[PDB]
Amino acid sequence: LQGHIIENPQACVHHIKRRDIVLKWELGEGAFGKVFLAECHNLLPEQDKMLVAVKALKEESARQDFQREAELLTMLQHQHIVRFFGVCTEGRPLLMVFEYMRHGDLNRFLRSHGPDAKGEDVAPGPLGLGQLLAVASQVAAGMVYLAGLHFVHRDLATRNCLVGQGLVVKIGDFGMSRDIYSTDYYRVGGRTMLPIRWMPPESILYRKFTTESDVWSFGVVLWEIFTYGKQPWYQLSNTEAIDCITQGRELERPRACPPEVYAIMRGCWQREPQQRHSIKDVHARLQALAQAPPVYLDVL
Ligand SMILES: O=C(Cn1c(-c2cccs2)cc2ccccc21)NCc1ccccn1
Repeated sequence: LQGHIIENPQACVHHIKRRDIVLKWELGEGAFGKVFLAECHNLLPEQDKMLVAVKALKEESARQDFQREAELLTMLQHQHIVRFFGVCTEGRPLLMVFEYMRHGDLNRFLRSHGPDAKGEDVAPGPLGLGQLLAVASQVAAGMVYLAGLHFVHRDLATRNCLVGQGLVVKIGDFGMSRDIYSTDYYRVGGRTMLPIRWMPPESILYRKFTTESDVWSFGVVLWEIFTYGKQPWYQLSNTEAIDCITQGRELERPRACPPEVYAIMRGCWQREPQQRHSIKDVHARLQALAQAPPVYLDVL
């Protein structure tokens, strides 16, 4: 499905004993399975006992797909990709073990730290310019890594990023986005749900997905960040958003967004995929601004 790692045409899979996993409570549930918070014993040398997110898959094709999923997730090792620890194949259900990200999905985190909201890692009130850039740079670093391994995401959006302790941001999700954020998808035939608001015209019109369609989605992610998690084209219905995107309309500059950052967004939104800036360049630009001294960021 769109955004699933198995859509990539790209064993060393680590196994965990069922006894080493102790389920605490459910974190969520979707069409593909349930996600629990659990304690995992003897996983990391110093740890002894550590918190993890455990995806219990619903279930053949399912067992075959599971193995291909774990192989692909095992290939990923980067500071800005949600860590995959391994599987549990003893008994049912089959389990996938991941690191636990304390602050939840990036969309929820932006909204809870934005002007429309009701203090350990973040100051009171809306996130500052420097925090917004740090968040953007980290998502970009994750996208640089995936592009380097020739992976295509297809569902890049803040809902599909997680936030951990110390404001660490990583790309990853436990396959519940269509269930938690159903309004972020356009349902085509009772089953297929498309994240049209994050998609470029070649993906909507021609159903083509590449590193360049992901860079367009990154531009939309940049916009979500600088709007504090607001839905792109929120004022438009699903058909009206398809019309705007195909007609070549671009999202307005967010109020918290400096001109320099908006130029980075527009670079991701070139009609011709070939003309879009590389993620490597997008990352270098955002990282530079993120680590800029307060004197420089204050005038931006
Ligand atoms: O596989 C993913 C997302 N995903 C990840 C990760 C998921 C966790 C940690 S990293 C890496 C990756 C690399 C290329 C493309 C997608 C990728 N999500 C699960 C899903 C999506 C849709 C429907 C059902 N299940």
